[PDB]
Amino acid sequence: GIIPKKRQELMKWNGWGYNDSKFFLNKKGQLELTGKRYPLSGVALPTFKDWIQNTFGINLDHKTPSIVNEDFLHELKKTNISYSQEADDRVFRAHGHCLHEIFLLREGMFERIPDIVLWPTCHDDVVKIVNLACKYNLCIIPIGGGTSVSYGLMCPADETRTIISLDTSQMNRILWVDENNLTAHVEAGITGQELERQLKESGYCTGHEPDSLEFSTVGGWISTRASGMKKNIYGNIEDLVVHMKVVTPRGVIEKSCQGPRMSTGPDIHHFIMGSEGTLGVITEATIKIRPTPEYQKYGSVAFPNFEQGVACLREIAKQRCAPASIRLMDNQQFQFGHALKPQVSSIFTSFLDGLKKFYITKFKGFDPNQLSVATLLFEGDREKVLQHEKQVYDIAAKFGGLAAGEDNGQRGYLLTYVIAYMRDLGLEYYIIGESFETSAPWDRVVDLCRNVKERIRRECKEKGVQFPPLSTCRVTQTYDAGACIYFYFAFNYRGISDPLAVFEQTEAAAREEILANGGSLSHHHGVGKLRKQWLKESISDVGFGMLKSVKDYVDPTNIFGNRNLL
Amino acid sequence: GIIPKKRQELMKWNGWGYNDSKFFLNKKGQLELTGKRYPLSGVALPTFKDWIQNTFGINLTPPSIVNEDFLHELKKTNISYSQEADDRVFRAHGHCLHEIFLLREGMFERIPDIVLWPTCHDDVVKIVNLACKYNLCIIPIGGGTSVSYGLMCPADETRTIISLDTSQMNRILWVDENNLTAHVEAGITGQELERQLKESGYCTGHEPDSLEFSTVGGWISTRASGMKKNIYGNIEDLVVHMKVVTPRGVIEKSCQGPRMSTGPDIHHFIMGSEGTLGVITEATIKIRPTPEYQKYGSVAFPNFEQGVACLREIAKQRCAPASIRLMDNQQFQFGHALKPGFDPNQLSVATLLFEGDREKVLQHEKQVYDIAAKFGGLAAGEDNGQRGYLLTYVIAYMRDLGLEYYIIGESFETSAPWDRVVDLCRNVKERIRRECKEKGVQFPPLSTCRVTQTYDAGACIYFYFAFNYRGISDPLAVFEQTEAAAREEILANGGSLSHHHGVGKLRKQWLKESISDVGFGMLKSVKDYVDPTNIFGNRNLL
Ligand SMILES: Cc1cc2nc3c(=O)[nH]c(=O)nc-3n(C[C@H](O)[C@H](O)[C@H](O)COP(=O)(O)OP(=O)(O)OC[C@H]3O[C@@H](n4cnc5c(N)ncnc54)[C@H](O)[C@@H]3O)c2cc1C
Ligand SMILES: Cc1cc2nc3c(=O)[nH]c(=O)nc-3n(C[C@H](O)[C@H](O)[C@H](O)COP(=O)(O)OP(=O)(O)OC[C@H]3O[C@@H](n4cnc5c(N)ncnc54)[C@H](O)[C@@H]3O)c2cc1C
Ligand SMILES: C[C@@H](CC(=O)NCc1ccc2[nH]c(=O)[nH]c2c1)c1ccccc1F
Ligand SMILES: C[C@@H](CC(=O)NCc1ccc2[nH]c(=O)[nH]c2c1)c1ccccc1F
Repeated sequence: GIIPKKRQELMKWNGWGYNDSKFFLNKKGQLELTGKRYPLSGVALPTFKDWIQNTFGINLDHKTPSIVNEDFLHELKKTNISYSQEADDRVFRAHGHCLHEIFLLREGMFERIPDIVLWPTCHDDVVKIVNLACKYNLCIIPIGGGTSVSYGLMCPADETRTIISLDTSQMNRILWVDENNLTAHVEAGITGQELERQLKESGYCTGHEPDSLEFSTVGGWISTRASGMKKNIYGNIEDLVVHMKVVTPRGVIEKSCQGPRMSTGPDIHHFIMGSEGTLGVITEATIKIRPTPEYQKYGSVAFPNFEQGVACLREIAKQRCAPASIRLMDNQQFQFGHALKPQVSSIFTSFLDGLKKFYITKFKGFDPNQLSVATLLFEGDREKVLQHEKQVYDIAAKFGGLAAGEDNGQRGYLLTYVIAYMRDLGLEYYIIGESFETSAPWDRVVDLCRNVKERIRRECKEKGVQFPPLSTCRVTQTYDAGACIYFYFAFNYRGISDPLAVFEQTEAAAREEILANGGSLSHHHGVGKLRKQWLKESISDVGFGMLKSVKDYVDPTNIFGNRNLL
Repeated sequence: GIIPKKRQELMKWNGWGYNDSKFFLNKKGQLELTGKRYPLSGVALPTFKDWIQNTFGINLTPPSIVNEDFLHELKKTNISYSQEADDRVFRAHGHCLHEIFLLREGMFERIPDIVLWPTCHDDVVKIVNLACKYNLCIIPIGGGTSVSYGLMCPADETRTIISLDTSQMNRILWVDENNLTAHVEAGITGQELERQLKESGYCTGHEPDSLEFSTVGGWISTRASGMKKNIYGNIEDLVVHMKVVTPRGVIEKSCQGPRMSTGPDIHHFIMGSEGTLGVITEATIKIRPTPEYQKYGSVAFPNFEQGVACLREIAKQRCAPASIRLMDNQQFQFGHALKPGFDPNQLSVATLLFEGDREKVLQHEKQVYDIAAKFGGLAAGEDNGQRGYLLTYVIAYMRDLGLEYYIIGESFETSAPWDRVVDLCRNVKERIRRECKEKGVQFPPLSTCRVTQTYDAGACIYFYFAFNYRGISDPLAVFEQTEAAAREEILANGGSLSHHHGVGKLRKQWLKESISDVGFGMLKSVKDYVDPTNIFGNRNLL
């Protein structure tokens, strides 16, 4: 679970995830995932090829130096801090996981990359590096897991200083577990996977489960205001983090006491949370923990349509009895999920006809090209969980909801960690895309989803895309005041002059549409360098200027020079 | 429900609360509260005189300095204002003991020069532009309930001080039943906000003990906590949007998404800012349907320690009801005295308030008493539960009672991790006794605590300290000293500087240790950007 220093040894140098895990055609011409990492790994998906071909109209056969100061260098040796000027170590840490970046990793090259990589192993190391960076006028860009989807890691082209990629992966210990107060103090480089694993050996968990938890780190979560799948029980990162230590050019930031709630002026933890590497390195953090849940239970519910589903989720929110996780997928995602089942279709009956017949006895009177499905996960004490399950199934019944089986439920949940591997699959077959998200008030969700989807159609048609894009959404989180809506956008770029440009423009147009329908700039992805142009409008000129005042104070010479946010 | 401009029409000029409400000796020589405003108004308290006796051993104006070019321009706005002494003196203080003395017995070194009463966001915008133009100081005031010297005019401040009174800026602007939010002007009081919302079937459930007078804007500025925070949250959970007038301009996010990732959260730059940055003029607050049913409860424990463990367990299982409070023996005996085997001197008591749907309430109630039985806890009745919660809003009236019989005191609070709670309570208590004997207090002071909020990582501990000062040379200086010492003992035993009261000017000397030098400095950089000429010059925090 520890990220090794030469990452490409275990991880794909040119896309998401582990080397051992990729989609391939098996000996029977069926898509399948290699390796044994996931429960879907090594499982034939016989209907997946057909769903891809139907959805995108492709056949699926035809395919696609280090400038550094010597005095600094000499001083860095005294430290014993491990470092590297190797091109592959630098290029690996020159990007996150936005589409354009993955393309420059593949057929091309980055304009700017880190000049050198350092691997601090403790808070004190980080202090020395930041001291050295003051002394030699270095730029620093921290990296944890490298999972940013906001251009949060890209080196600005015109940065002339020596860029240090300050890799926190080796700074990864649980320093203490306080069982009395239910907190764990950890180093910021620990990955979510490794954090839960170790805590579990003591009987504990954080329950903070973002989809990137295999590689995303405690310090990255804090930096980007990360959200996890089980936020309803455990909180998002701002509810979970109770203390932190941050190294800035101006000094260390750390509160004295760990009183559970304070009134001592504006809460400085929130100046840092969401700071996106522009202020310093978060080195250690104290995070709330919980007894590992005794029992988990999956479920799923089908509704006549998306609108009915949304209203049910709204009512669940209203009664404040959301489960650990509830997600409502639109019809396309329901069909996609059907397209991963193991039943082998006759080549003479369409996708849609097997679907209709499959759900004819099961979902009566439901239109199969209109229906939507909520997946559900419950956890806690068995007796509590089962009580709560009945409560939730009884509310959903009032919106036309029909219980669709724990199997759909469990399936949706496992699939979450494998979806990110589909980009690479898509890329080999001229299919590009990206996920994006917003949060919106309850009263805007249905119109927002509908208009955002239709904006994507219109803009793809107008730019020359030959087939109507995949354009699907789901509701991933509920709150009192609204919801997180999460979208996928994908298309075949065959015929297109400049496919990245077209993706670019269409993703911007979507964001315009989102905001115009009362949605937020971001729910959890952050701003990075992707959404800077809307920031001022979203937080106000004065709010923007207050962010700048904190930045100019703690980092006056702009050492933490990723240029995210401002 | 609206506070009148001449507040002394309705509220005591020299102390807490309403003119119609004061404790007195009734026709049978029993203490009782005047008026009909509270459920204990007009209810005789036969045993409270005995308690006071056993416990304390007693038997029972400067001119308005203001520029005329400013004043000439104020008249064009039609914003209501006063330079009258009694309007300025009412707004020169909140509710710390030394303030209550200068108010009664003498005078404040400095008071506001003019009181303005804006009615809306645009009025406030004009006030702030006028203050930029004529170089004035603004100290916002809402309910005047600060117990941190957050309202005190600094003595050496020689600019005209405007008391910017928000009480006429007090309507609900809209209630969004789809999103369950309520967008309000920031001067609305808690009582008036809950009254209006209840006509629609809704509540915020935010219930500070000061709710009759304290305001949405005050709450946000002080990071206020309320009695049913377990269900509804504290103010930082409740607020979804705000509009703020600073000298640099208006702070306002441009969308009501429930949760964002758009950098460091700017609401938290203003929440807790204590009137040092601008005026909070409007706020959106989460609302909920009014709960259907409420029930009180109480549990007796063999000692305080068992009590604390039980509440730790209840927190651990995340099954706290609306309110749960644990009282030490001395507060348990105080309650017993105020009605209309197990060791007597050690036995402690938790009061409970459950609310929501009737059948859910009863299941919850069973779960809680079950958890409690494991720590020796015995159900001790609902009447008990109720009396404690009724008392909540009368205790503030006991100050002015006490001051008639040479008894002075104050309450104070901290938050602390679970495993510091028991020792912090014992040590803080003992530290007060020690300080009181060393300073010449005839009788051992009243020194009680209770645990008032529980959380994942710990609890809120609320203390009362009171003593008879008959015979003491400088009894305010002794109290001041003994308060300061109990805060040192709090900080030394793992406690925070403040759970909810805040910092103002009373706890300023400890802030830098608490938040670190770089933290402090971050706050100063925000202040200097937003308010470069320090128009918001109350000098709280920094
Ligand atoms: C497949 C996939 C799934 C995802 N799922 C989710 C999800 O469910 N929820 C969610 O919120 N996000 C998700 N993300 C986005 C991303 O994982 C988060 O933003 C995450 O919090 C970043 O973690 P990281 O450790 O990879 O940070 P990195 O990507 O390494 O860095 C992100 C930012 O923080 C800075 N930074 C990193 N570490 C530190 C530190 N210690 N101190 C200061 N600054 C630092 C960097 O400079 C950069 O600006 C996902 C991304 C991918 C690619
Ligand atoms: C009897 C009693 C009981 C109390 N109970 C509680 C309790 O249960 N929980 C709790 O948290 N606190 C409590 N307090 C403390 C106090 O009531 C709170 O801090 C409250 O939030 C202050 O509200 P207010 O409207 O009275 O503010 P004020 O006392 O008017 O002002 C407090 C500070 O806020 C500033 N301010 C006021 N309004 C604005 C505005 N619109 N914009 C900018 N700044 C502004 C002022 O300058 C001052 O610095 C209590 C106080 C008393 C006397
Ligand atoms: C899964 C997405 C590509 C993508 O957006 N990857 C990054 C990613 C994956 C899963 C996530 N879950 C998130 O909350 N943010 C995420 C970000 C995708 C893959 C192939 C085609 C289209 C497409 F949108
Ligand atoms: C009740 C207090 C006086 C006091 O502290 N009033 C202010 C106050 C009242 C109730 C509160 N509830 C709070 O949470 N903070 C509070 C602050 C008191 C009165 C007489 C003698 C002693 C004494 F401590």
